[PDB]
Order: sequence, then C-alpha cells, then structure tokens
Amino acid sequence: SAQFDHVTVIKKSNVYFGGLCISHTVQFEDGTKKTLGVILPTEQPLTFETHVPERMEIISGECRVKIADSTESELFRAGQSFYVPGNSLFKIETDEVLDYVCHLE
Amino acid sequence: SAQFDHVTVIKKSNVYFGGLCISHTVQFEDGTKKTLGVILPTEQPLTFETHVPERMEIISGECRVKIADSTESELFRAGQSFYVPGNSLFKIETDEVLDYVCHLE
Repeated sequence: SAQFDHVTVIKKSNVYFGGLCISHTVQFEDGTKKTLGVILPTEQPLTFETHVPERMEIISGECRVKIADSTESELFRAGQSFYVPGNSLFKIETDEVLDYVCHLE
Repeated sequence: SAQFDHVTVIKKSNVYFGGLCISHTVQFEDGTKKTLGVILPTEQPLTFETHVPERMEIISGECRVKIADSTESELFRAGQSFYVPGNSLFKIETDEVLDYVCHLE
C-alpha cells in the first residue's frame, strides 16, 4: 500500500553521499524495522554494504543496480523489489527521484 | 521526543528545489498531520509559502530564516521553533543537513 500504519518513526534522518541518499527508520508494532528513503539523481553509482540480508522495494521511480558480484546492471521500477544477500553490497544509480523501502531480512 | 509513535507515514516523498528539500507526511491517530523533512545545504535561500499557519521545529542543525516581511535573518538551532502566519512565507538557508518537523496550526 501507499502508507505504513501504526508505526514509530525516528525523527533524525540518515544522510549519505553528500545528500544523495536521505532516509528515516520506521519501527513496527512487532519490533521489526524498515528504512523509508529517497535517492536523488546520481552521476556515478552509489555503493551500499549489507550485514544482514535486505530487500529493496521501489516505491517510486526507476533505478539500475549491480547486486553483489554481478557485472551488468539490472533495471527496477516502482512496484518491483530486489534482494541483497547478507555480507554483500549493491551499487545503485538513478536519473530521477527514487523512493524506496528497505526491508530487513 | 526523538520519535513519533502510533503514526501513519505516507511512503512517497515530496521533493523540492532540485532535491534540496525532501519530506514525508505523517498522520496522527487524531487525524492531524505533520511533515517530517530534511533541508540540505543551500547556496541561496529557499522560499516556502503558507496557506494555513505553520510551526517549524528544528530537530537537528542550524538555519537562518526570514519570516513573512522581516528584513533580517533569525537564527534557529535544534530544539527551537518558529511560527509562520497563514497566507505568508519564509526563506530559509542552511550550511548543514537540517532536520525539521512542520506542524500545521
């Protein structure tokens, strides 16, 4: 759906890449957590590194991602997700505002 | 406090000034709404216009604001608020990430 209901949201944002990724933590009634974030248009790919596995869900926009040790970019648009293994990484680019939810897995 | 509890958060962000202001809508159990937002470092002041009155609460950072038809900037830091009348405007600058809550009044 278009919203999270019955959640806690931490007010202080997390900002990286000199302001190209801006997110907040969202905590659910069952004690699980997600990140609600925005990636702004990039010139070069942005690298994120995972400890626990993650699912990245695109809420709005279009991105190209190289996951783990893949060598070609994969395209994702709103409504699609990608999985990132634990202890790995992904490199993401976008030409427009990209809204996402990061699901801890 | 450092968080909102028992809220609805709309997933799609609102982004302005070519990515210098990024926010989400937060809706409370009583039907009231607030904006949770970030302003990134600015080179020139950013103008916002109000219909209903607003209180801007600084959560993190430091900004300078000219409110309504004031002619000198006023300084606000984390923990401080400013009031903007309805049918008016404010012009805001910051040199660092600025987290804020906009309260509808």
